[PDB]
Amino acid sequence: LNPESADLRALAKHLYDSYIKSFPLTKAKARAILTGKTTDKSPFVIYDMNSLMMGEDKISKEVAIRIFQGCQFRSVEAVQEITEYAKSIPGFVNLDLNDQVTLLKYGVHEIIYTMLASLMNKDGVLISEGQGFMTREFLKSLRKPFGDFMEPKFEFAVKFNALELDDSDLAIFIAVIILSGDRPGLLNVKPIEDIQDNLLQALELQLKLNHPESSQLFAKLLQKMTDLRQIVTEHVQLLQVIKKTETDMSLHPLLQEIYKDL
Ligand SMILES: CC(C)(c1cc(Br)c(O)c(Br)c1)c1cc(Br)c(OS(=O)(=O)O)c(Br)c1
Repeated sequence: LNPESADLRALAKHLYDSYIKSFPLTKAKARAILTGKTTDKSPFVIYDMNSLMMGEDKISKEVAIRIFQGCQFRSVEAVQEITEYAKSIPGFVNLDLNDQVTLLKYGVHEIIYTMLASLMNKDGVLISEGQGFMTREFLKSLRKPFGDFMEPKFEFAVKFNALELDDSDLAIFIAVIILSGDRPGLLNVKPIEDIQDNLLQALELQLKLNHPESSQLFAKLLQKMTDLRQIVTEHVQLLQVIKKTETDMSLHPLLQEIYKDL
């Protein structure tokens, strides 16, 4: 209702727009699939080995390793999407190239897991663009090293999902994440911090208007960044372990570039 906020709202609408355009599977779609809505169709459920083998009919000499390779390839694609989304954050392409690379390097994983929560409930996670649903227990039942990779994400998702954020909230939130001045090796932090200040102002107003009855959701939302960091650290530690165990296992280069010095 005033010039300043009017501009923030425009920023919010801009980001939501690019968000829809960049990410095929939104939380709205995911939620309609997971809760039995007639706007979307129900997923084939993978809860053990037979259903796994059956799912390939409906949707590396070891299922645990090919499930892992599946997630890594889906991550590579995710990076591509986030990158596409980042270019649309006003000011981002105008930054030093080196810093754009740096912002993406430390930003993608925190964003992947933020958005992964949209495809999860306490029982499992959507796969193959919402055509599949792989249960938590089946993932946990995977052999030593791989049985542990998905659990920390489920823990995060259940608490994050309690915030009850929709896509328009998330659009701004993942932009705040990308534009973090504290990232290691940033040449010029000042222009980055000015953009973030703007996003944070937009997120704050968005949360007020969207969740008026929700006290300190802004503060609560920002505190989730601690859990995100911890997820990423554990993940790369787990990967360090995999590389010694499976020397025949290959990590995508784009992913390996992102992992080193993390
Ligand atoms: C949710 C899951 C299992 C998934 C989702 C869709 Br959709 C699929 O099509 C498939 Br196959 C698998 C997944 C797991 C991880 Br671990 C991951 O990134 S990672 O954590 O950086 O490796 C990402 Br991205 C996605």
